[PDB]
Amino acid sequence: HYVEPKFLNKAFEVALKVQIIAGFDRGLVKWLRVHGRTLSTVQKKALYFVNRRYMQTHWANYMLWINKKIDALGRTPVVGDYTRLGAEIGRRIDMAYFYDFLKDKNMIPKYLPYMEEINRMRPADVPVKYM
Repeated sequence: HYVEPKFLNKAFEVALKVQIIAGFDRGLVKWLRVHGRTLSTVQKKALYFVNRRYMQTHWANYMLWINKKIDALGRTPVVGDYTRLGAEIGRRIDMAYFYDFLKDKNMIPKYLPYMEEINRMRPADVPVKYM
């Protein structure tokens, strides 16, 4: 039986998703220490979902950047290279600027069943589609 190759080794994909969501969530905890008392429980959960959805809709873009960086290492890539690239994305995107917008423009998403399903997943299992 033939094996379909993955477009990115699963250990590498996991290293990336874990670091990007941990970085996005860290910035959200810092913002919620200021604003958490003015938001309901389901609004707070919807903002953790926004983090996961932001990674999913920008995944093809991040892969363009990641591959440019990996194709340039001049040695074979190890999972630590993806852990370091993923931590860089997770740190650099200043998501608090987007949380301020959603709160101030009253656009936090209404919390829906699908959002809770995404939120309950391990960062490692959040589904991404390739480009």
